[PDB]
Amino acid sequence: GMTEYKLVVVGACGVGKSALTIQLIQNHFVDEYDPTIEDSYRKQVVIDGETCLLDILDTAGQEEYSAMRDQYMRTGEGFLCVFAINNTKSFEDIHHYREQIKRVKDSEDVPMVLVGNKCDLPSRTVDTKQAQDLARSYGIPFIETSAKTRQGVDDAFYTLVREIRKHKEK
Ligand SMILES: CC(=O)NCCOP(=O)(O)OP(=O)(O)OC[C@H]1O[C@@H](n2cnc3c(=O)[nH]c(N)nc32)[C@H](O)[C@@H]1O
Ligand SMILES: [Mg+2]
Repeated sequence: GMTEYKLVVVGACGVGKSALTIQLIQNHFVDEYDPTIEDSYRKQVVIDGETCLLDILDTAGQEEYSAMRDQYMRTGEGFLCVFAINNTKSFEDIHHYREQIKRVKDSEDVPMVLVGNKCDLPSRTVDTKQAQDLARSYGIPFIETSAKTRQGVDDAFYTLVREIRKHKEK
């Protein structure tokens, strides 16, 4: 089978986790996606000449059982840590997702990319420099995206795969 990358999109409710994923897979922007739905999507793509499969979990926070959260974190190879540039709280929540994933996987080296979504909106509470400082402290890539205009969407997901590849080669 071709190589599969198991990706997990995390972040506060409403940041655009679903919108980003759907834009990547289905190439359209969704105005309204039920905030309570958590499904996974698969798509064959070509990244740097490699034909591969992206298996993407679009999370929705709480689970029936917390064991289910622990399961997807352990199974996940890479994580998109998404906040919205007009939601300071979502940016502050990133600390908690970072910590929780490393905790579950019991690892200090977990492939992650920081994603500042909704960058199409003029309304902004989180400056690019603030997110850059955070990503610097984590030693991960930071990318601003818009699920609406598709700006940066492929870059976020593909960078995360490249991060996973760097991790694996060790
Ligand atoms: C609790 C939990 O975590 N459950 C998942 C539900 O939350 P999530 O999936 O993170 O959020 P969900 O993709 O639905 O999106 C929220 C709103 O923002 C709009 N939106 C998304 N991306 C963009 C965007 O890039 N720009 C703009 N302008 N608006 C956007 C979008 O339509 C929608 O109304
Ligand atoms: Mg959603």
